[PDB]
Amino acid sequence: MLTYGAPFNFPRWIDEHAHLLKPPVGNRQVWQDSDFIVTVVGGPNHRTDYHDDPLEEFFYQLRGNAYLNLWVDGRRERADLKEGDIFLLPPHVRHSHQRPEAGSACLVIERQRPAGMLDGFEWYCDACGHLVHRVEVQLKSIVTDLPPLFESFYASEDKRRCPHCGQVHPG
Ligand SMILES: [Fe+2]
Ligand SMILES: [Fe+2]
Repeated sequence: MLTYGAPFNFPRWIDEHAHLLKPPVGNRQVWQDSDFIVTVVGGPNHRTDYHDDPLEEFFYQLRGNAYLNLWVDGRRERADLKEGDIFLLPPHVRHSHQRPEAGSACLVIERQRPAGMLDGFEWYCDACGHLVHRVEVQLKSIVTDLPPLFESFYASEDKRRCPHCGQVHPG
């Protein structure tokens, strides 16, 4: 009943999957159908959306440097993930995970969401900090439900107009 297999060497697994840590996919899950969602995140990859995870996220930056853009107490903040850093993110802290370096690798551990507990993705306005857009989605469906929601927000400027000012968010 060792459902997830035997122990194996992690640096070698990361070496073997380094081509998946590059653009365009930029990440690779370790075990399937587990309660703990164990992912290695690579680079270069940049994103303007903020994740609203209903549960905690654990980070261990194994290779290279990266950083999280955070929405903390109404303001934008930057949390560095230098090589060797660990970090535990409380639920619902909006975060945008930036990875400027090729060859970087970050261990990210999350929990499977119970059904009905949805993930949020949001965009904020650079000028007034107001929320511009939010989409919601069940984690188990993201590979095949999120890009069209992103694309729809990205392919058109009405959704990008901040309701408090009018600045069209980028694309
Ligand atoms: Fe996240
Ligand atoms: Fe604004």
